[PDB]
Amino acid sequence: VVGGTEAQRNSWPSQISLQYRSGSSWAHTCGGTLIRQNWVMTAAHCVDRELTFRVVVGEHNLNQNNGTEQYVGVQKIVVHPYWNTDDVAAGYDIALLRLAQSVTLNSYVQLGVLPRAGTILANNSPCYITGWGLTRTNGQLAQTLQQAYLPTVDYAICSSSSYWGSTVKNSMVCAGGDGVRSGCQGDSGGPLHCLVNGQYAVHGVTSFVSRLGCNVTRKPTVFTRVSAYISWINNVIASN
Ligand SMILES: C[C@H](NC(=O)[C@H](Cc1ccccc1)NC(=O)C(F)(F)F)C(=O)Nc1ccc(C(F)(F)F)cc1
Ligand SMILES: [Ca+2]
Repeated sequence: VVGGTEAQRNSWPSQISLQYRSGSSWAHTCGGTLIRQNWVMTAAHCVDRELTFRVVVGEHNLNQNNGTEQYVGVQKIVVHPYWNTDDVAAGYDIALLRLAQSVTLNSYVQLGVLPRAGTILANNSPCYITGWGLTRTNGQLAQTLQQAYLPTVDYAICSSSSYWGSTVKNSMVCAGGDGVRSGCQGDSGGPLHCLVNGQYAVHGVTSFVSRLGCNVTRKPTVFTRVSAYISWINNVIASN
C-alpha cells in the first residue's frame, strides 16, 4: 500500500498473508481474505506459479512474533475456469484455497463478510485497501499491516479514456487514483473493505495497477468485483 497508515492489530481480522516457501524460509507474496474456517479467497494470478503455499491468519508484523499467528498449509487450489494469465484485463482474477485444517476464530481471526450478488457501489463510496505490499513504486514490502482510504470510482468514470479506458470491465471495482494512495505489488489478492449499512464487507480482491507505477493520477487500483462471483464461490465450497 502506497500512502497508507499502519493498521491496528484487530481492525481487519479476515486479512491473511499468502506465503510461498523459498529456500528454508517463507516469503509473503499476496494478501487474501478468510471466508470460511478452511477457505481463503485470493487473486488467481498469485497462484499462477506452482509453488508450495501456506496461509498465515492473525498476522500483523511479517518479521516478528505477534503471539496471535496460526500457520496452515494450502491443500487444494481452485481458480476461476475463465482466468487467463496472459489477459488480467479480461477479469476472472479470483481463486479459492482450501486449507489443510480449520483455523480457530478469535479476535484476530474472523470471517470476511461478502456482499450480496450483483451489488454495485455508488461512485465515491468509502472503502479501505489493506496489505503488506510495496509502500512506494519499486520500493519494498511493509513489515506491519497497512491501510489506505480508497474511495470507489464508478464504472462510467473508470472506463473513460483519461482513466483506464477499455482495460477495466464491469466485473471489476476501481478505487483511488489521486496520485498519492494506492495498492501496490504484494497487496494482490487482498481485500477492499467497503462500509455498507454500518458493516464492512469485502467488495474487491486486489488485481492490478498501472505499468507506469502504483500511485498514478487517474489510474485507480483495480479489483475483482466480489459481488459478481457469489454463485461461483458458493458452488465451489458446497462441493469441496
Ligand atoms: C506492474 C503492474 N502490476 C500489477 O498490477 C500487480 C498485479 C497483476 C499483474 C499482472 C496481472 C494481474 C495482476 N499488482 C500489483 O502491483 C497489485 F498488488 F497492486 F495488484 C502491472 O503490470 N499492471 C498491469 C499489467 C497489465 C495490465 C493490462 F492488463 F492491461 F494488460 C494492466 C496493469
Ligand atoms: Ca508476526
